[PDB]
Amino acid sequence: FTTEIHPSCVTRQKVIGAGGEVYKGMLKTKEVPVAIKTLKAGYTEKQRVDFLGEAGIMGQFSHHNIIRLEGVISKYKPMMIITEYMENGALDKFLREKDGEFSVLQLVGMLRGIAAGMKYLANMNYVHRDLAARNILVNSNLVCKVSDFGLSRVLIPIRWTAPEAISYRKFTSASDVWSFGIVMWEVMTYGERPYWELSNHEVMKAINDGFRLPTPMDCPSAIYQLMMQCWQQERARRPKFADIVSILDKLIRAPDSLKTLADFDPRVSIRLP
Ligand SMILES: CO[C@@H](C(=O)N1Cc2[nH]nc(NC(=O)c3ccc(N4CCN(C)CC4)cc3)c2C1)c1ccccc1
Repeated sequence: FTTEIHPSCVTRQKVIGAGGEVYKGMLKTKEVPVAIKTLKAGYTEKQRVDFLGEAGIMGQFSHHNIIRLEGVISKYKPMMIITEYMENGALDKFLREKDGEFSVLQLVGMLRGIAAGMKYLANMNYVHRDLAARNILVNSNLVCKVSDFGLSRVLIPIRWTAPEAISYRKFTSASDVWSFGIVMWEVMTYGERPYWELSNHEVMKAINDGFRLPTPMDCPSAIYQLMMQCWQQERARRPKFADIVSILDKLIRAPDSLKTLADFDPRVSIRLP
């Protein structure tokens, strides 16, 4: 049972997104900021199962890097899912708005947090299917938390998705590891679009041909090596999230290890005599 919140305790203050709206608001239980997702009159049976299913999933979880469920409004209409407020919004937009503003150690710490959340989910037998920086939220302590929970409602996003999931719909924690590799590239590039302007068909062709994303600028060699191992075609060869967490924790605890950078391939020549 999730916590049932009375609507008098919830003050919607401003629209912060869509998913039928997501609000920033306050929750009285002194008041605390929350995110508030609503479900309007006329919702179908499937919408209700998906909506409360998302809450039911999140209520089973208790981890630092997983968005916390404060409670639900289900006895009154419109129904609401109330979650912890993440002041800095989605990670992809956050990185793009803060280009170059963080240390390599901060960026890798963000990835460690995401990986710890994903290790928790996988161990809990939850396959995310839509892991991407756009679905990771950032708070005012720079902590990154996996969000976007549900079933059929979360989705395919081709350039984040593992080949076996594209080709025959096999979604597992190992296809989430592939996605996590893409998220590593997103973070280290401050939110560049994976595969830039290649079309979805061109991306799948490139992957099948063996091509992989090139090294980000200023990227520790150990970090590029780890994301490349996330992108092994053979599922069984990919690291598990336990391995990823272990490696990232060891790199962070010996931070001089991150000063060794992978070579960056320039896509431009500048010659000055
Ligand atoms: C659709 O569900 C929401 C959801 O569940 N959630 C739960 C939850 N908690 N906290 C949230 N914060 C924000 O959505 C948010 C958005 C923009 C924001 N500002 C925008 C302008 N920027 C310049 C500064 C930052 C600041 C905070 C959300 C959303 C969701 C949204 C995005 C990714 C994952 C989930």
